[PDB]
Amino acid sequence: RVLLCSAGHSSMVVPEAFHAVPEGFEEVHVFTTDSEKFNPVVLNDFFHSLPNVRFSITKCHGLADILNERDFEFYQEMLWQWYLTKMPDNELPYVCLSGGIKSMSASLQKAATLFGAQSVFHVLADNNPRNIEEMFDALQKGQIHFIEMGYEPGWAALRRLKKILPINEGCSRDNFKPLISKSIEEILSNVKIMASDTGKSNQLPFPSLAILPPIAQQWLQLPLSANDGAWIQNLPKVDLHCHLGGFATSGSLLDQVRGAASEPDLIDRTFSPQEIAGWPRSHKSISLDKYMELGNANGSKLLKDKGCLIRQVELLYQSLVNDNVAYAEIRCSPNNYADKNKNRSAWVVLQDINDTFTRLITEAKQKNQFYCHVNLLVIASRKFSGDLSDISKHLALAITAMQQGEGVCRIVGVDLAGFENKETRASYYEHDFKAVHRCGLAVTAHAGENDDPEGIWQAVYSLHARRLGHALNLLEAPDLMRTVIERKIGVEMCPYANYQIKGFAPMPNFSALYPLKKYLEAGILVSVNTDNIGISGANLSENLLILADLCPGISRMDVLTIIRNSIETAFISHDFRMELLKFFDRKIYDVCLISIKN
Amino acid sequence: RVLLCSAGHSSMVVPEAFHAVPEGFEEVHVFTTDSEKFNPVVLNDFFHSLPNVRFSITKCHGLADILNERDFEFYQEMLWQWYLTKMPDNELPYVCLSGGIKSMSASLQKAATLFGAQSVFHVLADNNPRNIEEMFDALQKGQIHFIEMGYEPGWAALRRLKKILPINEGCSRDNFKPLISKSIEEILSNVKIMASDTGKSNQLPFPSLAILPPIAQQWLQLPLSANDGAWIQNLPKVDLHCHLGGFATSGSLLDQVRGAASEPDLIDRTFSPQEIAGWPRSHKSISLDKYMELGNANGSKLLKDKGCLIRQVELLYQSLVNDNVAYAEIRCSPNNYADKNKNRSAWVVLQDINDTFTRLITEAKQKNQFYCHVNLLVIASRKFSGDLSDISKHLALAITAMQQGEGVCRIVGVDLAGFENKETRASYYEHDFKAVHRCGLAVTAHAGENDDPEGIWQAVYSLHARRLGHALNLLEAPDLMRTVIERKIGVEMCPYANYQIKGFAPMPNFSALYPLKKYLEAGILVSVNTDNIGISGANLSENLLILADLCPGISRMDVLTIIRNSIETAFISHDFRMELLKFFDRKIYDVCLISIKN
Ligand SMILES: Nc1ncnc2c1ncn2[C@@H]1O[C@H](COP(=O)(O)OP(=O)(O)OP(=O)(O)O)[C@@H](O)[C@H]1O
Ligand SMILES: [Mg+2]
Ligand SMILES: [Mg+2]
Repeated sequence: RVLLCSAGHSSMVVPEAFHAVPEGFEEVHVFTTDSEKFNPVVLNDFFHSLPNVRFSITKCHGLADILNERDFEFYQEMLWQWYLTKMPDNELPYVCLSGGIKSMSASLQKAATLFGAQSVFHVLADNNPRNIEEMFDALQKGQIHFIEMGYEPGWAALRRLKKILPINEGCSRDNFKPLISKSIEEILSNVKIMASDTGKSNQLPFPSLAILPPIAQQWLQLPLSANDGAWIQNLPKVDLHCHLGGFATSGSLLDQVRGAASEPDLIDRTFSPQEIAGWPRSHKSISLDKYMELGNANGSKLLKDKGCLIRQVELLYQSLVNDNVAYAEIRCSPNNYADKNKNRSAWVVLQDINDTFTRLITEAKQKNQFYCHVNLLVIASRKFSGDLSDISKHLALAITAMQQGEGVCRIVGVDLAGFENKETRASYYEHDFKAVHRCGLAVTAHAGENDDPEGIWQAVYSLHARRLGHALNLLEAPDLMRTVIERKIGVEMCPYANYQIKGFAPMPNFSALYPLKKYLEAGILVSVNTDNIGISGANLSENLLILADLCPGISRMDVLTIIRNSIETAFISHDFRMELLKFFDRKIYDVCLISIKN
Repeated sequence: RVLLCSAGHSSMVVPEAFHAVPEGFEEVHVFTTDSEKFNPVVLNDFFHSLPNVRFSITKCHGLADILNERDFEFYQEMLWQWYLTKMPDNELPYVCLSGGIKSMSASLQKAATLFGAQSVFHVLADNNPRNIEEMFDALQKGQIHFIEMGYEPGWAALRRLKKILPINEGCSRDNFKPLISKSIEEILSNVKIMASDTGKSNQLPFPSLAILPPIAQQWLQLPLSANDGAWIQNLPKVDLHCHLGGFATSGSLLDQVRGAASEPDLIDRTFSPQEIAGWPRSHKSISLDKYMELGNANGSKLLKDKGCLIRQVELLYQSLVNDNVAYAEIRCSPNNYADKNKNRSAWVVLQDINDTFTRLITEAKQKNQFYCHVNLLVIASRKFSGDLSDISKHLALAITAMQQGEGVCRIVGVDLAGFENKETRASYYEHDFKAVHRCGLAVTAHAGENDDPEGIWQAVYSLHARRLGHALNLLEAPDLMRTVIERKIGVEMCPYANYQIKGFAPMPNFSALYPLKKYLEAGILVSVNTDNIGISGANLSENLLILADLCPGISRMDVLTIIRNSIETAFISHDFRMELLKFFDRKIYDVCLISIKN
């Protein structure tokens, strides 16, 4: 509860507004011009008499009184800036309007009904009290009257103007910028456009809260450029497809990963796979083989031990948060890491992963920073010949993992990734999953890179795979594209991974074109991902950069729709999805409103 | 244009406010308190010097000034009533803040923010002239300053309160109603702000309402009331479960369809369904047997004639347009309305209905009226008394209807409607249902109405149904809640039809509460429909307004979210979905702008 009062030619109004409410206030603040008439001694001593409250006095430097239009507009801009500095973070402040002449009174009333105000009230006393003792006398006999003129919600989105700038470190006339007046022209232009052009007012879908300035709107509509890296780096993102076993494979990451191991040297730390010339912008297409062997230094060869796994998890989480990713899912193979002779089963590995992830998430949240929620995916790897029954084990593991009850990070679904082939098509294992759906799990599938459209159709219609993987050649089966679109089955795409595997973006002697633009035009729910960040040497931001020249003709609104698809085709509960919706909307609004300025 | 100005002690404010418009001003009206300090003689003479300017003086009878709360809201009542009396018919008024103490200043500036003013402004004089001789030179030397804070459109449509609420110039507040309607909106807005739930609002659909005035945004967050029925006769709606045969069951409509028959000897005018007291708000639950015995007057036995069918479909289209519905899906049974005696095959009947709907669409669109797009769904009933072979027939017909292609009205899916006594849970009809999905047709389901919610699982999975019918008892299956919510499977339900067949609150002896609020909170995609309009005797608007009694506390955001879900779950092309959303957003924005009290 913060009291805001405009100080004009009367001083007792501040105490009147303070002890107006019978319960009182824990915060009182006043704003005034450069009028030398006002003496702060009385208000200062009155505040000192109740130190439990906080008193701040704001003086409009450079102007003691209003003389012209320029003076009034400068005073109004200073008042607006001071007001936006005094917004309580969660609730709204109380405001008293009994101080000043009609001019600043009307200005503060308009500012209050603009940015909101918890309660707007006037104070008036018949006796016109002068001496403090008869403030208290008037309270005892009740000649001071408090009138409330309603409670307006205010403009919800305008409040956020704050970020644009709390204070410009003592703004001066030579460099004064009426930016909140630019917010006013923004809202005025938005309303006028809505009420003027019926055709333009027709075309407002997009991700919600599209009341941005028209300059910002057509900037977003402008095709995205390769120089927008900082924008998307500041823009929160979502990663629905990331592999745990391919984070630290090149650079200095492996040294830090090996630097902490429950074991001390039973780990080949020197030998590394040979590096491929040029990365991640290799101009020569390579297909598999060289991909995983580049990451052979990581994976089953490295995270068999405990502390190295914890170090890898911590570094992956730090990399995720450092890229402003708000939410992501990690694909990890428990049986690929379990060690029986060390009494480390797959269940123990998954429990350790869950514990470290939830501990890190809770620690990040408790500090009120930007914390990245993470859910886990277990991969039923198709290792072909070796011990078919192990696949069943993985399913059981999934069914027994999410049932652990408590935790903020939870096993959310299973995966069908592995050695894709005609024989290894999704119709082969169709008899096993009839139970995994019965327990409320979610199922994805990896097909389309090499499998036929029949395999994709079977995966969609037999396993009820709520998502897909890669699937770069749906254009040859329009019926398959149709049935994917109408069922709202999201498709996870890894731009850099396919760019390495295949050839597009004026690749040398490669005339194939990426289907992302056509995919988004047709309405498929593409979610841009990273697959193996360490192997591909690129995070989400670099994928979105390369999306510019990989699919020429993509605007920033396409990126926003891709983000919405990513946060829409992720297995999460409805309430959590709603909170994520709200937070993402707020963050995108803030980031675009701050990026337009420069 | 009309100028409204208020003055207190000062009297020289009005003529200075007159020179605000350089071109001149045509009518000016002034409201002031009963204070005798204000001198009307000088203003009267100044306005008689300009005979072309209409002058009217209004005084706050019985209130010299304000010295307490009661006087303040008394003056608020007088000022708001005089204001609403002084709106011009189409043009927003001009208002100035030059005269009066903070009380009236705040009052009329809040009024301008609420009712909307073309130009709110301020006039201040450096040399504060008191007579005409001084302010001539004061304006000629530029000392008088015309402060302005820009356009204040406010709520564009907040004037029907003049008509709905009668104007009473001569009265008191001690007498009665001061703002009443204004009191209602202020208290309800405040109460909503104390109790606001983005959780049930963050879900703000149709992003254009993010530009609605702040006084309007929370207005829809209030719980719905029956008096808002007129309003829900204005929003474009969607009706998906609307059987064709049940449109005409009684009234003059049955006479009209009977009279269009080519031969009147074979028309069974004899039968007359019995009436039930309190229809449509039945006082007792009615079983399914009596339910379709009530509709036995019409149906196939009366629609066999071609002209009868044509008249029926034309009247259904006309009534559907009368309900302001924009998109609809009609469930029809072709084989039911086919007689082989006159070479009237079922495919011919379907072609006739499709061509009639296409012709109506083209005729409505040519006149640029509010046409209603309609699609069709064949009905694959349970095929009572055995003889399931016809099932295949229907499905085959649907496929051949889908591939016709050209036109506006199309066949987008099939239906599974009928008795549950056969225990038709997917596998009973799964022997041949696999091929439908390959063709790309949609498939709904009407199951679980009275039996154990177990075959619903198979209907969701084995049938791959994209929508469900009724399933009111879905609450007691959390394992089914989680799947149906995560699968985004929509559910259609008709409040009037379910209330009639099963009985619900606030009926005595019926303790069952309608699960719509819980369903919406859980995040389900729920679509309110009408089933059979003629059977229920209530269009979609009545079905929507009955929710206030059926589910207390339902907000207008809930109705808008219901409409959004109905748009989402409809079986349509993706581009058609964007176009429908594009039209719906603008229509809903206009309806909400001109919504208040109608
Ligand atoms: N689901 C979420 N995911 C990530 N962060 C969240 C989530 N929910 C809340 N937060 C955090 O709540 C905090 C609220 O911050 P606040 O409302 O004060 O806005 P801000 O400080 O101006 O900018 P910022 O959002 O960067 O903190 C955010 O920092 C955000 O990181
Ligand atoms: Mg992968
Ligand atoms: Mg039905």
